[PDB]
Amino acid sequence: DIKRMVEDSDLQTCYCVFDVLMVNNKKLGHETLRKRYEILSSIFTPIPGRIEIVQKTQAHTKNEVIDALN
DNA sequence: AAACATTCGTTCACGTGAGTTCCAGTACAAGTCTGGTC
Repeated sequence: DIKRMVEDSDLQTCYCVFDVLMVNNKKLGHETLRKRYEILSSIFTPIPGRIEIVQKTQAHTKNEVIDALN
């Protein structure tokens, strides 16, 4: 039940962010994914266990996709 | 001088390419039903 955390449970809630759509009266929804990913590193400094940024890896072949799936 | 062969413009039938209407296959999106736990 991440849907409803229990107080006695040892595990806690974590937020893995993979997009930003607005920062300081600047609308990022019409921008490219590259620029939003770049901006996402200038909003918060992640602290493991509570808030994090999902890692994206560059790839330009099908074999890379298959290796990641495996 | 008379008979037969050849040629010519005409005619019909049959075949092939391009335009138009109708329907089947495909794609995508939304709706509906179901499963599991906490």
